[PDB]
Amino acid sequence: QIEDKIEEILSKIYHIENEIARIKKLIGEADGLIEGLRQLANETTQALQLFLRATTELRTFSILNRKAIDFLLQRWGGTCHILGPDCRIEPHDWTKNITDKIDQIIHDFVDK
Amino acid sequence: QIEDKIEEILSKIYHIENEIARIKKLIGEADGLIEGLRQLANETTQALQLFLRATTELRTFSILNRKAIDFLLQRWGGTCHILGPDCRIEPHDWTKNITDKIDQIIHDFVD
Amino acid sequence: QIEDKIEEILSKIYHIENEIARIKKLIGEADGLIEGLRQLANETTQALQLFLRATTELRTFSILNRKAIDFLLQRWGGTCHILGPDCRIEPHDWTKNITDKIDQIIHDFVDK
Ligand SMILES: [Cl-]
Ligand SMILES: [Zn+2]
Repeated sequence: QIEDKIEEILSKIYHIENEIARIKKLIGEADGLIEGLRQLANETTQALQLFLRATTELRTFSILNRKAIDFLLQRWGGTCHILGPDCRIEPHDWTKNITDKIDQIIHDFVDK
Repeated sequence: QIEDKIEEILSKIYHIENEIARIKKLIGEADGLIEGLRQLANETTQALQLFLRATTELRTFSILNRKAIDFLLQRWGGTCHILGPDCRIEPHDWTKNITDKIDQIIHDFVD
Repeated sequence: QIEDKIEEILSKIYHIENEIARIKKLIGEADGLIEGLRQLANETTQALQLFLRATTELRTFSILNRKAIDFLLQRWGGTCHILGPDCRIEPHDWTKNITDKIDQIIHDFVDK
């Protein structure tokens, strides 16, 4: 019955060999799942840089249309005269702020 | 050859011991991806809020430049006269739409 | 001492049977994980399409405000006169560019 305990130890090993395989099946879809995370963060970071491009072009161009509008309304007391207090509203320069967040996403996910 | 079957039983146990280790590594990886997923969704959601900020300032500011241009062109039949039917085109207010989507990404991933 | 090696082989099998159990306890929590990557890429791709909509409306509307400003400044030598060389700066049409990137993120992650 030594040869018996050895046939049982062999059955165990056969069955816990089955599990190892099944397990590997579930925990299987997970390697590049990190590489897929590094790619989502890359394309995203790319579309965000095209918006910063466009967005800063609109800001400059529209601030230039106010420079012209300020000239034309001079002969009227100025823009603040024709527009009211809204003449004070101007678009901020979110370039650096937006830039720094786009750099974080990269450093944190794409360079890693 | 009893001592043989016992040397093989020992090699299996050696190899299925290696798997357990490797598996624990993945079962340890996906935690990273689970977490890292909630962080990409956070930063992204942050850069999207700065664009909503910038974008609505441009919309308001440019609607105000048309209010001035509307005044100046009065002595000409009005903007619709100088510009044609495009005088009807105005930028929509996507603030709520954009806002709802940024709220989804947060609720779904950051919270 | 054969019955000894058999007692040790039996202890290992007992301990590597404990791991298999504990591992099974963790494993479960990770495979909708691939459906989580597909979802971040989805919403993201949705918020980027609303910005492309907004962004192109600002560009068109602002180019139309320059058309009006070009007319009013005619009785002065033209905008290029009142504004200088910046009169040449105009906002580009990043529609296609931004569109193609949003289609990449989709194909690669949402539709994939
Ligand atoms: Cl404008
Ligand atoms: Zn001995």
